[PDB]
This record gives sequence, C-alpha cells and structure tokens, in this order.
Amino acid sequence: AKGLRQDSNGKLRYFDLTTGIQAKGQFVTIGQETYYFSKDHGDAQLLPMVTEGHYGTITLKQGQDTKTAWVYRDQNNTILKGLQNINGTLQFFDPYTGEQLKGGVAKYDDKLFYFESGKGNLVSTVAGDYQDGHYISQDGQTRYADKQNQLVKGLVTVNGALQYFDNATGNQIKNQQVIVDGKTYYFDDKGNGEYLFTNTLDMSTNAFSTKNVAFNHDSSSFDHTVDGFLTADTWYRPKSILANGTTWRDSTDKDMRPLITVWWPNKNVQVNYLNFMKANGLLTTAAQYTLHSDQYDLNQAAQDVQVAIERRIASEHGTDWLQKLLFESQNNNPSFVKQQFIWNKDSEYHGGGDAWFQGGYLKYGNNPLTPTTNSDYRQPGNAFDFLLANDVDNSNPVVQAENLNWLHYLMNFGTITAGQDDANFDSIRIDAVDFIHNDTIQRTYDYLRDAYQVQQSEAKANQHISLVEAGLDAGTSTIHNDALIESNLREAATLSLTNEPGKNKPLTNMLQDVDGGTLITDHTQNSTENQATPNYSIIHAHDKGVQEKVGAAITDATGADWTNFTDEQLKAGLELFYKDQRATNKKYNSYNIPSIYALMLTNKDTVPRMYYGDMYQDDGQYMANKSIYYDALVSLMTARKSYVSGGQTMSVDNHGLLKSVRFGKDAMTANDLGTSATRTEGLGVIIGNDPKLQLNDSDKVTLDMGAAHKNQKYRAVILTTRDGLATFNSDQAPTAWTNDQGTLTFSNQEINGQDNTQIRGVANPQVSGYLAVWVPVGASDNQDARTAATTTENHDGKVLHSNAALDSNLIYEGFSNFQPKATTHDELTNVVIAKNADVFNNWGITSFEMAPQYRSSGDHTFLDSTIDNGYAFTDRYDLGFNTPTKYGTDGDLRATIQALHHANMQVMADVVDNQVYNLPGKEVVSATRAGVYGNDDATGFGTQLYVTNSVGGGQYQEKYAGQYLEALKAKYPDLFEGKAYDYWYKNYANDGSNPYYTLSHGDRESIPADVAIKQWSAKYMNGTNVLGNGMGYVLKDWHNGQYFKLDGDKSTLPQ
Ligand SMILES: [Ca+2]
Repeated sequence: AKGLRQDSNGKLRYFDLTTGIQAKGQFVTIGQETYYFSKDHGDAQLLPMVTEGHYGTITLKQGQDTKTAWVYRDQNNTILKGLQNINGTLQFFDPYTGEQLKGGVAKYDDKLFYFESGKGNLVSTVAGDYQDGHYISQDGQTRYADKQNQLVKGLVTVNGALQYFDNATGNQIKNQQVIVDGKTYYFDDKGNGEYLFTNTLDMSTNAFSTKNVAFNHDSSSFDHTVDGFLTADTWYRPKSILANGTTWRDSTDKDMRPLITVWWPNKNVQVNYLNFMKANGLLTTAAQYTLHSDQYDLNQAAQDVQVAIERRIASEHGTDWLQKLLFESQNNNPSFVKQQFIWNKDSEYHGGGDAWFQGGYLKYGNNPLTPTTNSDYRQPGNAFDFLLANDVDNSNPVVQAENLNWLHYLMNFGTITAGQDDANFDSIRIDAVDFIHNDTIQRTYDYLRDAYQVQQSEAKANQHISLVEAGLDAGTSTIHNDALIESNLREAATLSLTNEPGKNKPLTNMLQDVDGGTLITDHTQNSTENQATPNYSIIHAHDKGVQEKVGAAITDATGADWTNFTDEQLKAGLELFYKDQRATNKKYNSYNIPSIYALMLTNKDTVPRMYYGDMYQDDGQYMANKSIYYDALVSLMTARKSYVSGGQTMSVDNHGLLKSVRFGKDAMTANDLGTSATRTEGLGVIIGNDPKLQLNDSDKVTLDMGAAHKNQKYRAVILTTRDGLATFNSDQAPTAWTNDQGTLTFSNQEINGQDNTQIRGVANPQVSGYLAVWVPVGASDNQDARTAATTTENHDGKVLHSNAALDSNLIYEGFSNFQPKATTHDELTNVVIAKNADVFNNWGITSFEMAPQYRSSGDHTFLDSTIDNGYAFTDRYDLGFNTPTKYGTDGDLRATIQALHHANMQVMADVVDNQVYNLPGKEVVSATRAGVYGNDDATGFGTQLYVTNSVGGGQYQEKYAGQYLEALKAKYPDLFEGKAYDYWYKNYANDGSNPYYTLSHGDRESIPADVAIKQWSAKYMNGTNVLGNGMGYVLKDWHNGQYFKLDGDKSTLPQ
C-alpha cells in the first residue's frame, strides 16, 4: 500500500509512495488539492484553495493596547478565520480577532504547528509551547526547565519565541544552523529561532535521472563557474539529451542545460520552480505543488518539465529563450533565481547598528577548498576595519609594498608621467586613517621621513605638511606628530554656534580645545609655544556637515535618497539649499559661519583649513558663484596674513560674548611689550550667539589688547550690520581708540557716532548674534605677521610642532562633492585652479588640498561614485589619462600642480588606501557577516563561500603598480625591513567617564620588492560590501553542507 487510496472501510487516507509510511497528523498535497490527516487514525480533511482575496489591515484592542492587526479577507470583505490555504501555502488566522499569525504557533488537532517569521506560511511541527517554566544555568550552559521541574529537549517555543535545545543534554543551541525533520533553522547569539528552507528528501537515481547525470568531471562540461565551484547560474552537459522529449540521444560537446532544471538546493526552490513553470505555460497541469507535496510527485513533475522544455528547444533550435526565462528579468519583476530566498539579499540579513554603509560587510576567511583566496593575515590593527566597497588588506606585506609604490608614484607624478619635476605632489592626506592598519601608516610616515627628511628640521617639516581624517584617536599619527589631526573646534562650534536661536549652548566651550577629556590647546592664556598638539581646525568639509545636510534639501521636493539620484534632482535640491542658505531663518543650513571662520583664523596653535563650498556655491560651476559668506571670509583671511601673530587670550564675559585677542609677533602675554613690529599687529575678535541680546546703557564690553597697544587707533575688519556684515580690507573703515591701559571699550551706543560699531543682538543671514573684528590702524601695504620656519636641527624626534611657523600655514580644501560636471574645457576644476593660482596666494594659503584626482568608478553604488568626487575608484593609478576625470585630465593636473608651485604653495595628494570600487572579475571566498569594527555578526547567513567581485584593476595599475619597488629598496632599504614602534591607543572607560590614551607597541613585518599587485584579487582584500548574491549562491549539498567542486576528483551535484 503506497499513495492516496481508500481502504476496505469508508473515507480515504494517505501513504508515502517512497517509504510506505501512513500519513497521520501531517499535511500532504495530492495532485490538485491539499489535505490534513488526523492524529486519531488518519481519516483526512480537505483545505480548499483561496484564489482572489484582498489582504489588508484592521484595528483591534484586546485589553491593554489598541493594536493594528493584519487580516486576509476574501473578495467580499468576509475576513477569513482559522487555518486557510492561500496560493498553495498554509497561513493561519485567529478565529476570534481575525489577525494573521506569523512567527508563532497554534493548536490544531491537539498538535502544535509553526509558521515562518516572514510570510507566515506553515513549515513544521513544533514540539512544545511554553509560557510556564523558567531558564536555568548549568555547567556554563543555558537550558530550560518545565513547570514540572523536568527539562525540555529539542525544538520548542519559549515565551512566544522559537528556540532549540540539545536532544541529549538540553543545552540551548546558539549562533548555529540546525536541522529538525529536514528543515534548516537559524538560532541567533541570544538563542531565538528563524526558519530558512525545507530540505528535500533526495531519492535513488531512477531510469530517467540516470541520463541527466553529468557527462564528466572535466571543466569543459560546465560553465558559469567561478574558481571551479557551481553557482546557481551554471549550465552543465548531460550524458544524454531527450530530443523533443522522446528520443534519448548521446549528448554532444555543444549541448548544455541548466543545472537548476535537474537539481535544487532545497525544497523551497523546487516547489517554486514547478509553480513558476505552471505560470509560464511550460507545465500545463491542474496539479498544485506546495511545501507539503510528495517528493516523488515533485521529482516526476520535474521530469515532465524537461519533456516540455526539450520540445521548445527542438522548436527554436537553441536555448536562448530559456536563459531569458530563468535568469533574466520578466515583466518588471525579479528573475526566478533572485525570487529565491537563498539567492538574494534577504538571506544575507543586511543592516544593523554596526553596518554603517551599503547594508553591512562580508569579512573574508580561509577554507581548504579555496587555496587561491586564502590569507594568513587579514588583521585590522585599528579601531575600525570595513567602511565601503572592497576593503583592502593593508596588514599584508605585498599590499604594504604596493601602498609605498603608489605613494611614490603620486609623490613623483610629474617626474614619472611627463618628466616635469615641478609637477609633483608634496604632502598627503590619509583617507580613513582609523580604518586601515597601523603598519602601513607607520611605514607611510617613514617614507616621508626618508624621502623629504621632515623629522630633521621644521623648515623641511613645514614644506610637506600632511594630515589625517581623525582626532587624537589616530595613535600612529599623534605619537611622533608626523601629521596634523582634526581639532575639536568643529564639534565645539556645532553646539554653541551652528544651531538656530534658542538651541545654542554658551560659548565657554570655545575657550579650550579638548577632544573628549584630553586637551589639544587652551586659548585662555596661550603664551608658550611648542606645547599643543599639531592640528587643523574646520567647520565644514566635503563630507563633514554637508552631505548630511545638503541631502536634506535634495530629498524634499525630489525624494531621491542621498546616495543615488539624477543630475536634475541634484540641481533642483541645491537650488532650495542655497536659497535657504542666504536667508535669515535657516532650515538646512548652519548659522554664524563667519563667526566660526573668525575663530579658526584667529586662534593660536592650529592650521585652519578653508572649505571651498563655504566661499563658492555648487549651483554653478567651480569658482563660478560666490557664496553669501565670501566677502566676510576673504577679509578674515587677509586679516590673518598681515596681523594675526603672537600670544592669545580668550574669555567669556558676564554678558555672554567671546573675547579672543592676539598680541602680535613676539608678544606672548598681555604684559609683554615686544618688538616694533608688534605695534601694528595682533587683532581682537568679539563673538556672540544671542541675537536677542540688548545691553543696557550702564553695561560696557571690553577687549584688553595688551600692554604693547596703549593709546593706539584701531580700525574694523568685520562689523555686524542689520543686513549682514560690513567687511573692510584696509584702514578705510570706522575706527576706535584704546585707553591708557590698552583696552577697546565698546557699548550699546555707537563709537563717536559711527553706525554699526555698537554692540547688540542681530538676526541676519551672515550672523545670528554678534561678530566684530578689530585690528590696529597703520598697517604697511606689504606687512606680514607670519613667522618663517627655522632651518634649525630637531633632535626630539617629533616632525610637526605647534609654533608661530606652523600657525602661519593655511590649508585649502579646494573641492566639493556636489559640483556639477563641466560643460567645456574651461569650466573644469583643475584648469580654473591653474588660472586662479595667484588668487589663493593673495589670501595667504600655503597648503592646497586637492580632491583625490582618481577616475571614479561611476557605478552609483555610493554617493562618492554617484557624483564622482574621486574617492570611488577602480584603477587607483588613473588620474585622468585619455578621458578626463571630473576635475581634469593628466595634462590639466600637471598644469595645475605647477601653477600652485609657481604661486608658492604646496600641493596635497589625497591618499585612499582603505577600499577599491567596482572590480569586474569574480572569485570564490569564505565570507561572514561583519560590522565596521571588523567583528563577526550573529546572522543566519553564517559562514558561506561567496562569489565576490574582487579581481580587477585597470590599464594604468598594470603599467605602474609595483614597478618602483626595486628602485625604492635600493635607495631606502629601511622601509622594507621589519621595525618596532610605539603608538597611542584610545581606551573607552566603561563607567561612563572620559576616555584615556595608553602607549601601545607595534612590530611591522618586512615587505617584499619582487611581488607586484598588477591587479587586485580576493587574497589582497579583507572583505566586501554585501553584494546580495545570496547565502546559497555557491551551490552545496545542504543536507550535509558539502560544497561542489570541479577537480579530477570533483564533488559533482548532478549525482
Ligand atoms: Ca581596512
């Protein structure tokens, strides 16, 4: 007795065709209908299918809260209750409320069944259902005891959640896949369950399936196969073909058929493959195929699909139609492959607190089957690891030799490409310094010590001033002060200034420059030098406090998310953006920008960097549209070049107004007389964040300008007015005197009837509080307040020091993310810069930080590759050859670089060692889900072999990569040897107190010269962003987890 038949007595039962077992207490799908058979003696029960039905939501308050419940309801508003059969799946609804049950259990024929978290289809029999009982901890394990003191074993629901416990011991399984009655479930690090896919039974190779076996294990018989692994998109060559669904004939070498028509990874896929064919008229049948259908029926069904297929192949004398059917998209829907859970992003489990960008990451690992993509290293060696794209493994010796080789290329770009020596870069900027290994950072600085001797003297250090994207947390950097780091000014400004009226904290935070507890510099009484940490102050940058905020206007009146959009949508955004920026009340923009630039450009012990986007607007081309802040900013820069020097003394009086002041070259405190040049130097700033401020007639605000400035005339540089700020670049401006002491006394009245000299609250586009800058009258036409860096020898092993000489420098971040693409050669950014070389030198810019000049991948994966700023690149050696980059060609870059050298500036090469975008070539590697911190994530993806987009490069990487290494090892052999070093390490205190730094120790290995990364591959990467291929993309026998591989002694699936 096997199949559906009725016995001697009344009614009908069911028997497994395969085994012979009677179905009782189970679900089976026999031909058309789906049934349930009873616990009693298996007498059956019909579950009619529901075609046509609304599917919606209602409100129900049971007792506590009004919940909004989901319901099915048929066409006719009758809300369907109890167990129902819907599209050949079984979902369950509460018969009282009508609510859909998904991720839970239900009593049905004194038997508890479970429904998946997702769609809420019936997948398996659950063992026990517990609200009574409690947890226990025994032997360092976790377990669960019933109400009656005894243990629970196996798969049960504990307090509404699904969980599982070892059948022998009762140990709760955690962070592991496990099979229960052929169903694979995943249980998280906490222990809570989730269904994945029902596994097939896998039966004996019969008459028919004999001839669908693979012709041989050679490579020729298979295709679409990365590194010898079978993917879902693999076509194979059978031993024989069923010509026209009739004549079995030996297969020829030109014959191929798709693996997914004969083999499947789980029963889910197989059931969906059949019902898919039913839809597209390759299997005309009144039969219905569910997760409860007999394997025999499903496999027989799979053979009838081939019969019908082979007809259509015979007809069309080819198989391009099928390729199109299974693998390409149909009727604006995902393809058949992608529809499947095991072959899409849904089984990758994207997102999570730790997954900052592109929905998380995939940390590569090692595996016997994949000896090409295996790596001994892949250690992060820094606070963070993964950020974007394909994270490059910088712990690797060959990658460290390649990072030097690229450095040397950039540092000698002119000399290499065009034989032009004045066309080279001088300084660098390490992009994402906390995201790359310290070894290559250490080794990077060593190159700059070896090639330019920056440690020797501050004259040589200052000519090649480099900097990073980090605070004190970049330990390798701060240890010997090899580069500048970002001050806390930006943050400090963000609380006490950049917010709207009423949401601004007091300006006492701006007195000191502290990076979470540790002090960077204290402006209160800054009289000494060579003390503070070499740093750079900013308020905006290409990415910091802009992309966030610009995006804001883009999405409103446009809706496109900030990572991908059309040029039109961008242009429409920026319109509203700049249209808000010029207003008094600013939704998307920041307040008091000039006041903030005033601080940056007057504060001691910092090298401020100007942001292009604050002076010019991106609605127009490069240096095309001036911003509202332009005049204000140009004046302050001009003030700095001529006046700002000497010591600093900043305070906040009782009225709430910052009073920064500088005393001039030589003079370090308010009592110091100083040299004759001091008299016409040093300015005084007054700032305020109360636009509703109104001092009364008795109130007096003062600026003690110092003992050098007794009885001297002082003229305004910047003055707050009703409409904005009255700028002044010359002694032609309102003036005011100091008393016998040396003190500019102001008040709510005008100074000698000079309008706009009085102190008061004001609300206007360029300032929401008060801003006034004052310098001494009688400056020379060619005065300079800047101190020239000594050729003086340094023995203390520091590179950069904070002194007059360094504070004389002024960096310029000369690009934006949201520039439009030029329409002509003249409108391109690197030509414009070359034209306007003197315009920067006049403002007193010393360092000019260009945009990474690398060809963008233009894959619209992330913002950086949407708007093509140059951080998103494949060939990192291509700086605009042949076809231009956003900024220019390689000819235009060399023209720019020389234009800056001729205008006495240094040029910064922005170095991105972290990641690389869009590498077309494919490889198989073991990947596991991870977060920025290079940490394993507890996901149902687990650890799988994944086809990653890791092989690639470009024409110019082939050419240049690795080539200058043997050169370099000759000249500077110390770069290539091993080396011990020290670096700081930020510790976060658990008790909610301030962090603290501790000296850590490091040892970089030696590196090779001979080995060259001509192109990238898996083995030189730490990992890759989630690609969305799927958990089961590299195919494997999910019963036992054996991967398929093509060797002489292959592990073939068609078997
Ligand atoms: Ca990294």
